[PDB]
Amino acid sequence: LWIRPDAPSRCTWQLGRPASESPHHHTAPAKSPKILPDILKKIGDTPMVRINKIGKKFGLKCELLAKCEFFNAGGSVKDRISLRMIEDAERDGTLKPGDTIIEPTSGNTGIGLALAAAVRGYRCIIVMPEKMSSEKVDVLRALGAEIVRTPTNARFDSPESHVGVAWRLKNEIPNSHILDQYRNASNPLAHYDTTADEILQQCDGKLDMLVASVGTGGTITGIARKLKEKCPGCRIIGVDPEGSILAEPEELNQTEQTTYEVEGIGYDFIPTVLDRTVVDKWFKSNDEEAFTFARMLIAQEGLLCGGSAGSTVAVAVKAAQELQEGQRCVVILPDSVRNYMTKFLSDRWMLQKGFLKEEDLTEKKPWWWHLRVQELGLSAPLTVLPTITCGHTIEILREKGFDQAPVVDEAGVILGMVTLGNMLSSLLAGKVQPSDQVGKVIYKQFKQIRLTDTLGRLSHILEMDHFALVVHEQIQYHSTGKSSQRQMVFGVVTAIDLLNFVAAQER
Amino acid sequence: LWIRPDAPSRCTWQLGRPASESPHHHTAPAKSPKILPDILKKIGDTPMVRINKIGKKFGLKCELLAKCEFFNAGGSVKDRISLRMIEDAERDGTLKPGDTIIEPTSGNTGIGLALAAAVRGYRCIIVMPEKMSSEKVDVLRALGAEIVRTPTNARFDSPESHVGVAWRLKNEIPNSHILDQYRNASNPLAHYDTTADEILQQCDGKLDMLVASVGTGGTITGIARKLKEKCPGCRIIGVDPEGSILAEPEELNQTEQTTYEVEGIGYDFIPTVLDRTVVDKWFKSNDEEAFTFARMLIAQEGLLCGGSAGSTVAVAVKAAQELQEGQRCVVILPDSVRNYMTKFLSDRWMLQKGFLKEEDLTEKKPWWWHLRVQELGLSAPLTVLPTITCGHTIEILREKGFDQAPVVDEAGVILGMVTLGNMLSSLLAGKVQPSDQVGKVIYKQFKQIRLTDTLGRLSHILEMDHFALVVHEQIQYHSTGKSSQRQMVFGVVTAIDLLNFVAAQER
Amino acid sequence: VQELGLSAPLTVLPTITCGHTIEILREKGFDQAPVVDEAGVILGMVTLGNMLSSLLAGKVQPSDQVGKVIYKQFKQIRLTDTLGRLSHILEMDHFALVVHEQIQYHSTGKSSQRQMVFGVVTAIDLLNFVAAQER
Ligand code: HEM
Ligand code: HEM
Repeated sequence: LWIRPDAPSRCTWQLGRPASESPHHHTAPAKSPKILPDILKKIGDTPMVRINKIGKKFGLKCELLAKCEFFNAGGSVKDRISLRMIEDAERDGTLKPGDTIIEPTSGNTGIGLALAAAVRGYRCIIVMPEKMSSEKVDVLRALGAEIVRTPTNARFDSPESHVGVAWRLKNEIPNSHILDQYRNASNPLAHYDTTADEILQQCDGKLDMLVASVGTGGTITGIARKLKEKCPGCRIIGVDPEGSILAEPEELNQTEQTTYEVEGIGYDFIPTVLDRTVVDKWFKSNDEEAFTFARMLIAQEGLLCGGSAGSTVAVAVKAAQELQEGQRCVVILPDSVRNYMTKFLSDRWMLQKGFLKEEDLTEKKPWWWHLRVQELGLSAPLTVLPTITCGHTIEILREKGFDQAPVVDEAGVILGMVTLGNMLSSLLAGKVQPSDQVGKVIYKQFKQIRLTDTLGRLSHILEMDHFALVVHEQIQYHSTGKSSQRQMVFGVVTAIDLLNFVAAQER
Repeated sequence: LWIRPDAPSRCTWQLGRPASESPHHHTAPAKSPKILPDILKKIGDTPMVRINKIGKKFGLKCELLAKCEFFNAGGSVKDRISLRMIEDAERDGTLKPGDTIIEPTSGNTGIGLALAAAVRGYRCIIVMPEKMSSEKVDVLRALGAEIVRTPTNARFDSPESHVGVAWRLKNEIPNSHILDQYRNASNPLAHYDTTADEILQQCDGKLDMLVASVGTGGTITGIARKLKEKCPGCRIIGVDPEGSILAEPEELNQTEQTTYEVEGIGYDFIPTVLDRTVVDKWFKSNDEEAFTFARMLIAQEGLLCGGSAGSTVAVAVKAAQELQEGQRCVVILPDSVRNYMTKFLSDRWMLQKGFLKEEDLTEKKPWWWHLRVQELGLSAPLTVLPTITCGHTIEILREKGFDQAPVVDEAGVILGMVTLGNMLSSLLAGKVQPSDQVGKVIYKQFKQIRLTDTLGRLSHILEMDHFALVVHEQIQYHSTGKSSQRQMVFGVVTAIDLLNFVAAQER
Repeated sequence: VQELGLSAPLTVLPTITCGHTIEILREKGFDQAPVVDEAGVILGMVTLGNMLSSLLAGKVQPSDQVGKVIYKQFKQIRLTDTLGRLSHILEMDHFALVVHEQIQYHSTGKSSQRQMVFGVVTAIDLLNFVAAQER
């Protein structure tokens, strides 16, 4: 009954066969009109950007180009196959309006299918593994699609693998269809018809090597078939995270870990679509290099690309050592950074997973990084109760030369801070009467810091708040059964003060 | 010393003067090369996408078009002005390579300038209000630009306002510059040269209205001036959140709530560049309608646009009531959803801020939404210790006629679950010998639910973790001084079971 | 019976003193909790009002173990059971305990069994639920 995604390929295609033999309905690239009826037409025509600093930093003689595929409507390279599959299913008459579309996907195809369904009125149900980032979950909830999850490490053929769950859902809900991104020939055909033509028509029909990451296999197979038909000189390479078994020869695969952090690439089975015969070499990519290269891309070229692009460029910097001056290398950057905001893009998560060690984070920072906050000339002699009137603060502050003072209640609980200039400006604008209490103008937000913490911690705090209050806390005991506690402000500090201290010490 | 951003516009332009009199250097649009030398060339030529459902939902007779400006390199409509400002500063010789740029901005221009500096090699410092989302902070930190925050409720001319802290930092650090997105003539000129010529050329100049939220004021000034010079018949409509003083006549600004949730529009001072003589009408727009319309856009059209897009469509659905069939309207959607992933896109945050009300949420849900999970046929007759061997489980589950069983240690702490078919697949794959323990193949993650919760809570849980275990707690006491607690897995519920129950009840 | 408002958040050992139950039930808002041994065997029920009445009568002392006041006998029911079966059970005994049964295997040769209590129900609760549904 159930048809597996691991079935051997049944296509009769082989290199050199004339295009007339195709039983598939090829579509020539469509000319996007001046105004396009639906957002779905903004798929394709993506730009190719030459990398400038990664090439030199790692001894690349050749010109290195990146096919930025993450500027599509849904922000992924999985927006071509979704649209193409929907188009083919509608043209073949299988899909009627109002039907239910179930798709087992690693998120990226899910967003594309949900977008297409929302535009065209279909109901969409998405099944994706557990490890997918929560940003995809949020975007799918917003797009109105219904989500179902499956365990991280369930084997592909198990009753509760994402493919299996999708199958049983399709066999349970009435009038539903699984487009089956793994087996549907429209998947590789989408790239073979649109992506390959654009790649060859931008670089103008010549290129030495192509580097690509392999998930469902359409990305690489669809491009490679057209390239070998039209430009055989290209060396097709594939990337695959350490843990998945796509790569050949089997020796490359020998490792035990099965769960890897990079999302969207690598599988525990060989997809039906993937045509490994048109792949001339393979490399295995770990996670540390993938995330480091993603961060390096973001920070040195402005390409807001995800981790899979990091793996792609990390493999490219190795494979492309073979090339020489005048040669051209291409990388496919699948998806946008949007889906990884809480992941590697965040330093906290990187340290938590250990992909970046503390020495790597600290060794490059300026000289003053390890100085304690104690080294600053912090001082705040006076504090004002929140009930004091505006004019009282104006006179009391300008009489003593100060222009800002912490606000603390009699109990010692800090409420915020007040700046003389702000009160003066408000009075000039009439937003507060001189008799009005400071509670109306006090800044109610700030961050609390301690003496022992380094200036690096202070700088990482000031990126979130303006006023950092150096404070202290004292526990006051009575009998070991009756106790009390109190705290107090030392002196305000801001980016201005820290920068002035750095300038003074360094000069 | 300090030049205020509210200084009156010294420009001599008035509607009708020939452009040849302009003292500014105009740059005509041109076709970028087939491969972009660097990412920044992928700015402009963004698509105009027709709006289908939102227009009819409120009975708008006219055809409604949108200018999706969130496909720029930085994902915003503030990558045009950043590039233009950098280009003009370089052309006039003010900025030398290696100089430091400091810019007070509402994030979006911050991201654009940080990207430009990262690509072209400048040290960049961004000053932004404290209230802006941490998504922009993360994207900036990844790009390497330093960040400084300011209190949200500080008056524009106070010492610690962003436009003030920027000035103080500029006076402090040597060889530093402020491009001043507020005063600089490049800001409006960018849109006047690129955006307007794109708009009036895409739709062939036959448009009747335009809507564009107002921040710095360039967005509307630069487009309205060119539209009136080319096609004065088109009305120009601004927008502004309640609590800002940009709208005229003054009576529209009469409201008392200062802070507002929408990010990046509306200011407590009139920007020098904001040419209010070319704004034919004004509206206000609170936060509730802004976010509601943003969510409606995402769900019903697929335009992954941010809050300001909602604040603009909420006004366009009012103003466009005056048009009739045949006429055309244009809206300007500033930024992408990428900046608000944890904000309005999150239902929890919307409910917390009160923009969503439980009635509007539940009234859309199906009938079974409010039923208790207690109504399901949940059950869990057996369980196993983690030490049991794989073969023992394989035989015992088939003996008892089940397929999955909770795994709980003797102390009652639940470890996870395990399923028959997954063990069979593991045995076939050799990952476990029959003598091996189930600790290898257990699904080590799940979410805990209680009998009282409604099926809506269960459906929200199932979007994150596959297995929802219906646990129960009994606290066992001995003398009111010694206490003990334990829990057990009454039943296991998954999306499949929920759908089965729904179908059975419905049929 | 799975559709009733059954519940039983906490329970006590029979060895707990009468005063301890007296204080705990009012402390946490309950009036009757199951009495269960350390191994999980259900002995019976105890009620706050009955403890108070017996203390007033002088038949027990606050230091006395609740084992004296427990309602040592009852009948047992399961979720699948219909309300009709619950009514038939209540015709013979006051307390009907909704309980659970589980088997915790170790090697498919070695096995152990344990049980716990869902909640309590009486004619009062049954009639209250009937009225609440009828209205
Ligand atoms: C150019 C001449 C081609 C011929 C003669 C050919 C032949 C066929 C035929 C007859 C089938 C149907 C098999 C079935 O229904 O069981 C098929 C399916 C398929 N074709 Fe082609 N094809 C051609 C081009 C292509 C191209 C260009 C691609 C991709 C770039 C492609 C990928 C596929 C895939 C993935 C399937 C589905 C295999 C499966 O479902 O197991 N084919 N092909
Ligand atoms: C006939 C065409 C124009 C003329 C004669 C003209 C004239 C001028 C002059 C003389 C200045 C310098 C003012 C000063 O230094 O104080 C100026 C600045 C400026 N112009 Fe124009 N301009 C023209 C077109 C435009 C256009 C097309 C735009 C925008 C789309 C524009 C917006 C501005 C702005 C924002 C400033 C800066 C004002 C300030 O910073 O205070 N002008 N213009």
